[PDB]
Amino acid sequence: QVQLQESGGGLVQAGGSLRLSCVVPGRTISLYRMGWFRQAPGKEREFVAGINWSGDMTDYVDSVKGRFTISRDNAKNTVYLEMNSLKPEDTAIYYCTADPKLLPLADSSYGYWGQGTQVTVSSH
Repeated sequence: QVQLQESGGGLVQAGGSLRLSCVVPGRTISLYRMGWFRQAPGKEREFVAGINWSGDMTDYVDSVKGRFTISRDNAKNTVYLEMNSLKPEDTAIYYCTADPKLLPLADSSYGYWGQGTQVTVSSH
């Protein structure tokens, strides 16, 4: 019954923007951490951004600092990932994640995983 509904991915030219969205139906107070991980073929899965339940603490992988912003709207049970200045190395499957544990947002101990959304940054 814990569903992470992902949207917002697709194909985008380098320098362009996207907004990923992760909607969790129901009562999400127990999920203190929510975030995004990404994995491209042949590379290891990687933390991208995370946020706490109150929406006032965040963290990011260094390669996206200054380009991505994660935010949380509990009134709509949604976490958003605004992705600006996209680069080809941002190409990957992006996964919404959630976890109850009161650990650092970047600690890769997340127990709930979305099915993933493809993001492709073209340089043609």
